[PDB]
Amino acid sequence: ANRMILNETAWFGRGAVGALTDEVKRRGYQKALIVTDKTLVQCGVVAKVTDKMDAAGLAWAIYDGVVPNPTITVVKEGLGVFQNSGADYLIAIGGGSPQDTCKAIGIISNNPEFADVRSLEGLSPTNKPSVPILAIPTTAGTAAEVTINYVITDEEKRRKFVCVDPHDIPQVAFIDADMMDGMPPALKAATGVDALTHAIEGYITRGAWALTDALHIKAIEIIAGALRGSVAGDKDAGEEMALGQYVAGMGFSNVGVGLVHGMAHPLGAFYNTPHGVANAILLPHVMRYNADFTGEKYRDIARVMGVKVEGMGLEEARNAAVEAVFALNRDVGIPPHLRDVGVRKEDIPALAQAALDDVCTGGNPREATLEDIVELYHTAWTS
Amino acid sequence: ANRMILNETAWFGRGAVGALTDEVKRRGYQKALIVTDKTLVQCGVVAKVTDKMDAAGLAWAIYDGVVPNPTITVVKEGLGVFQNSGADYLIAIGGGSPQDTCKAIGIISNNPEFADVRSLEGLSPTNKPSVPILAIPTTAGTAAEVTINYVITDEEKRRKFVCVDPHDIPQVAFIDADMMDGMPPALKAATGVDALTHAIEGYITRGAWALTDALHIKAIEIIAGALRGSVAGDKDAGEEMALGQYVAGMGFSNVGVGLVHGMAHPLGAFYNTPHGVANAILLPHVMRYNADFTGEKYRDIARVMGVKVEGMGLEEARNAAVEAVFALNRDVGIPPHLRDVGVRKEDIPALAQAALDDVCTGGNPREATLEDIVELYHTAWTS
Ligand SMILES: NC(=O)C1=CN([C@@H]2O[C@H](COP(=O)(O)OP(=O)(O)OC[C@H]3O[C@@H](n4cnc5c(N)ncnc54)[C@H](O)[C@@H]3O)[C@@H](O)[C@H]2O)C=CC1
Ligand SMILES: NC(=O)C1=CN([C@@H]2O[C@H](COP(=O)(O)OP(=O)(O)OC[C@H]3O[C@@H](n4cnc5c(N)ncnc54)[C@H](O)[C@@H]3O)[C@@H](O)[C@H]2O)C=CC1
Ligand SMILES: [Fe+3]
Ligand SMILES: [Fe+3]
Repeated sequence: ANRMILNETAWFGRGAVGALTDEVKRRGYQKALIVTDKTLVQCGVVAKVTDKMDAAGLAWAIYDGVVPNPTITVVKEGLGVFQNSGADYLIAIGGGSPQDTCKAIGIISNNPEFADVRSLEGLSPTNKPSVPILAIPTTAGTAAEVTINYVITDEEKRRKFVCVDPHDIPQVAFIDADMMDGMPPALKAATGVDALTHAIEGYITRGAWALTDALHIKAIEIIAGALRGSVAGDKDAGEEMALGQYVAGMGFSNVGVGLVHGMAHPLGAFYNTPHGVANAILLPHVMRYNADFTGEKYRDIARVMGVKVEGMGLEEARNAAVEAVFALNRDVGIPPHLRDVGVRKEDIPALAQAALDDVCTGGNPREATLEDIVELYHTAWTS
Repeated sequence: ANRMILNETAWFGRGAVGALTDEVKRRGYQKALIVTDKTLVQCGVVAKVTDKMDAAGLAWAIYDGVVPNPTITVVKEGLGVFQNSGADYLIAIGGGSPQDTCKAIGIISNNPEFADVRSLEGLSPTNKPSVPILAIPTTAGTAAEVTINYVITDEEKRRKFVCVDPHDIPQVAFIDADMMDGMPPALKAATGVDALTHAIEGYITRGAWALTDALHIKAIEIIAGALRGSVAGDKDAGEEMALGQYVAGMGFSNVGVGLVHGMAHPLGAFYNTPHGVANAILLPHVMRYNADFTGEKYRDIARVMGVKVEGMGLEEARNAAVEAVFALNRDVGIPPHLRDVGVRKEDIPALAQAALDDVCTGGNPREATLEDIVELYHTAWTS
């Protein structure tokens, strides 16, 4: 039997954050800790929420120390602020980095045996639910608002570790493209192909079943249809991307992903490479490696990505699916090689071993050897 | 902005009730009240749950007084049992009738100013969440396990009233076809076409949007694909039906239905007509009425029900959707006319006023008049 964890409540559309003050009053919460980053404060995205809270007379404090690929140190800093704030709930404003930091703070506040942070890795044996979290994404992006995962960087051990825990699921998600419009086009592109990686890896993962298949192929269709338009600055395409990224999460949270995520995590740990850019570069290479273990699923992918599949045999449709991803990466200006974003040739053996050991790698439909991964890194390295 | 309420936790597949004892221990609950009907106790369906609970040492009491189209009296009697039981949670075992009774008991128990039951009608102004509900459907299905609605019969006033409350959402749904195999074929047929009615009405409802459209069209594809096989007693078809009826609820709970539900409720109240039979008989007649107000949606319906729409103009595709529902109804042995199920011609004026005043009617893509509804009851009445 298959489990699904989802948000009990989610609001979708431009103006969705408009529902937040009423959700807070109905729940009877007294004071928020807002978990975010300095950029979101600096650009006025956090004010879009706090101005509404002030108008409704709701108490809040703020922690804005979150950095990309958030570290054990960032979690402990935000824990200290939460525990000294007297807040009874959390509001996560931002991408994967603040949302994952917020999940770690909420879990530890109600489960103090785990306050060292690294002991949360894997299926966290938590006794108690998280401090309640209201989750507000600002990237079109990670679906952290709907997943049971969070990823923290262990700086001492040079590794990203995955914490999987139904106790961390947000009580409410607010998916509001008004919070996302300020993303630079390069960030829309990187978070957009991250969402596409989620959708494609989830579609072909080993745990895949009828319900996740239906969410994944819809997510692929929405994202492939909208990403070029959203990068270009189309307001409607931005609204489509906000939904697409979420629908992908509803699936992959519950069944898993594969080798793209497994290979992208070590790049994050070694070089602080943005998650989206690493995923985007690796995706078409990993799809080519997986092609023969995906049944007819690349023909569905090719179709929803606008390839004419009427005539094509399955082998041509598989190759056309991979070429559709190459062409999308080109079109939204993702760098084509790992060397371009600060990877070292010398590191690939260590990267390959960290990828083989990464939990995400287990979901890959083709059994990955150390030797295959080494070769996959070399292929994405350069011409 | 559009809201979605869903189950936070759901288990799917034959054996899913296997997960119940672990879920209870992790939540720390001390004592269940099981809400069910005498048929489900007698047939050994409730024993599929209680034998696992007895083996794990989990305490339970039972209220088995639920009747089809549950009444104010069934709610008040169940409430009395829950209060005297010392139970701290509810397990709903059955179709829409016990699941709707269980929602009512759980709400009133934590919001005792509603113990009259009548005052719950509409958007219930409840301050507290329901007593925690674990929901186990035995039909395929009303999707009551994942909706925020419950329907009670007021005997004194000869009317079914709809209670809509996010506070009533079950904490866990267990969707296990092993709990549904014992349905007689005629019960599989009627609850199956009720699920189809949910999916088709939800697909074309005024409030419809991108996410509910994706859920509803997948539900129609699954249900139209499986129902004949399930009624005929195919094991896999039964498992597909369990999933399809649920996916239908994920959508229609959040956006609404239409005139089929509006015209079915008064038949329930006047004659105690089974909900699924009334919907099955009315569905194709209301689809024919609505056809011009559904854009290209009947082409999608016709395609996923196995009609070859490639050549067809829109008028042939719309007719093809209607005829495919008439054909499914005949194939699974649903009676074609309301006269066959105990409706009286004399009552049609009173039924039509009840239907026009029903909350579900407001969702219909075509604005219904009293005269249009009278004409629709006559058309479904006889040859
Ligand atoms: N929880 C899960 O299941 C998953 C976790 N992740 C994690 O999420 C992280 C990546 O998160 P992302 O959302 O890609 O980025 P991020 O949260 O790391 O932010 C990247 C940068 O964009 C800025 N930014 C974000 N929204 C902005 C906006 N609206 N306008 C202007 N600037 C904005 C941020 O301040 C930051 O400098 C990684 O640590 C990754 O491992 C990724 C996917 C799955
Ligand atoms: N809450 C909601 O969103 C919705 C509410 N409803 C309500 O649900 C009710 C209809 O519920 P249904 O599930 O159609 O029927 P039901 O729960 O009224 O059951 C009909 C009969 O079938 C029997 N039965 C149930 N499961 C069985 C099994 N596995 N084996 C043998 N017999 C079995 C029951 O004992 C009963 O005698 C109506 O009151 C309707 O208004 C219907 C749809 C949506
Ligand atoms: Fe990712
Ligand atoms: Fe119904």
